[PDB]
Amino acid sequence: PKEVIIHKNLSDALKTPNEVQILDLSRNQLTILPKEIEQLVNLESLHLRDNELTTLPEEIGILKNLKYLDISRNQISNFPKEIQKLKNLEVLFLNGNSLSNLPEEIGELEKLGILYLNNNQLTTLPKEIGQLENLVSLSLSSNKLTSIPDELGQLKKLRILNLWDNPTLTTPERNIRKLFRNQEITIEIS
Ligand SMILES: [Cl-]
Ligand SMILES: [Zn+2]
Ligand SMILES: [Zn+2]
Ligand SMILES: [Zn+2]
Ligand SMILES: [Zn+2]
Ligand SMILES: [Zn+2]
Ligand SMILES: [Zn+2]
Repeated sequence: PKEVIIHKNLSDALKTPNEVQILDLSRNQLTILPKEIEQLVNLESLHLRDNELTTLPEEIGILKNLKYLDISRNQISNFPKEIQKLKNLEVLFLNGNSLSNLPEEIGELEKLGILYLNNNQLTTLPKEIGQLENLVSLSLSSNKLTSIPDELGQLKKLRILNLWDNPTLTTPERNIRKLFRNQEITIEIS
């Protein structure tokens, strides 16, 4: 049973916490996500787009059923290690944030299939990015990339790698393509 009338208010969601499948707090001028989010144990989708967040509380790791997390258009610069507990996460929108580095824990999102990192200030990816075995689409457009780790070549299900608008990346196109020599993939390099 899917939720079609989604929840848009945290206080109301907390009145019947086991009931809530989708919570949308986008454009709520949040500077912090309240710790009480951990009460929504059955949450599957959390939208926090266009807030003023700089991180997530460590309580996020209690949301083990989460499949979709939209934190786009915030000022996110770091994550708690507890993000590694989001083992059911399939889609992560991190576009439009303040990321200059991704933590090693990003590589622990075992079921992640789609990762959007457009419009951040990343200079590289951690070696642990190669642990995302189910990743199909990785978008890194408009970042500050200077290198791509060889471990990216471990992503055998990757079908789209988008590197548009990274003029700082001096890495030759042939070297990038060589990481995925045999594999079915389209690589977008400006
Ligand atoms: Cl949203
Ligand atoms: Zn309700
Ligand atoms: Zn959203
Ligand atoms: Zn922690
Ligand atoms: Zn699924
Ligand atoms: Zn095909
Ligand atoms: Zn193209």
